[PDB]
Amino acid sequence: TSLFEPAQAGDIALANRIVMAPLTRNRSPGAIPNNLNATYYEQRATAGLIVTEGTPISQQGQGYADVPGLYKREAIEGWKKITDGVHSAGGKIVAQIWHVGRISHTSLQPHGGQPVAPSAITAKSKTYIINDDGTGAFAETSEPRALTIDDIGLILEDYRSGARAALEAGFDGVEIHAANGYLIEQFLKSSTNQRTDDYGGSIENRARFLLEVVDAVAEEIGAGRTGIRLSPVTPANDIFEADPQPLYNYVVEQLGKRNLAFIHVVEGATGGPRDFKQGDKPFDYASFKAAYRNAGGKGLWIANNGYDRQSAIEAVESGKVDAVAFGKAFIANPDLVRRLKNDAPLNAPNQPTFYGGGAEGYTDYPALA
Ligand SMILES: Cc1cc2nc3c(=O)[nH]c(=O)nc-3n(C[C@H](O)[C@H](O)[C@H](O)COP(=O)(O)O)c2cc1C
Ligand SMILES: C=C(C(=O)O)c1ccccc1
Repeated sequence: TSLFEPAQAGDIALANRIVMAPLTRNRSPGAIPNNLNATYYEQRATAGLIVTEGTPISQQGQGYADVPGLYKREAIEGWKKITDGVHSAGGKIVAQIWHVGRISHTSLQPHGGQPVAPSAITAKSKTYIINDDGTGAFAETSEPRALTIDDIGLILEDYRSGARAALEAGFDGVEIHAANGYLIEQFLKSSTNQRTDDYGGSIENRARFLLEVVDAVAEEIGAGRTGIRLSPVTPANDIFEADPQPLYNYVVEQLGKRNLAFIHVVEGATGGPRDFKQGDKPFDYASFKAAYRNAGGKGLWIANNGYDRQSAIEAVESGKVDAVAFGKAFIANPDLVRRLKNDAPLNAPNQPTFYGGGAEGYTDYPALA
């Protein structure tokens, strides 16, 4: 199998195995995608699959300013322009449907409320907010409140409506954001979950919310249009788990039963070392993948974090992964697919323009002649 040949992720046909990883860029004021956002995604539509920037299912699920959501009619319309443009260029795109949990600020929440989380443990994290006068500012994340059972039910309904909104906006499917210390991970990992009900304690209880989200989304749009992103060891957003292997092997054993389109795995610390660990034992990614396959899992296995041309080619041809998602390289190389096919040089990403601002460092990276 070649990185450059087509693949199938559930119901979604991919023209190649080069995936655009989800990338928050904070360029959608009012939580509504705009015409500049459409240019940005259309420039990258030769990707076998685009995963959008995280897109919240609700205002409660927002944690950063100027992030596009799926909870306004105007936002659905803005996304429809994007998916139509990507499709006209021959591409495929899934929405990364998001709930940040405790990684938020009161100024972003409905009613000025506390962010919600499995347990009321404040993150040592920072976010991007807008003041009353319209000025932007960095802020420490706010003190969260612990979710009630009824609150959890309401969030599940928000995942249902968000998945439905994604289909209405023309997406080929969704990627459930269950990575990088956000709400689902807060339930999964030990440092954030001190609950004493059916959603805390045991591995089965800590995985319960994740699997309820998956089953809610899959029932709404079809398991063949549902994928999920996982990040077993990442330290993102102040989260810690000492024993990820039994936890995550259990999670994917259960996901292997659900006929999902794809599993997207961050290998290591997100944006940092691939060999990162938090606990005493290194994580075994082969054992993790085998737990999924041995349970019947047939989703496309998409790997991320620190790949380059040679390692991506080797990982697919060896059968370790089915596809490779690139993040920073897609920021800087709209025609990454052609550059990799031809072994052409890549543009370097400009970190200062990753977040916020306008076209500079967003739509003005050049393609090849
Ligand atoms: C600017 C930026 C924004 C990101 N936004 C998201 C996001 O919205 N969702 C997500 O799951 N990961 C997000 N990530 C992580 C990337 O998807 C990816 O895992 C990371 O960049 C490592 O891959 P790479 O080595 O190919 O860059 C972001 C990373 C960067 C650099
Ligand atoms: C959605 C993100 C993630 O998953 O880490 C994110 C958010 C803000 C900046 C970078 C990344």
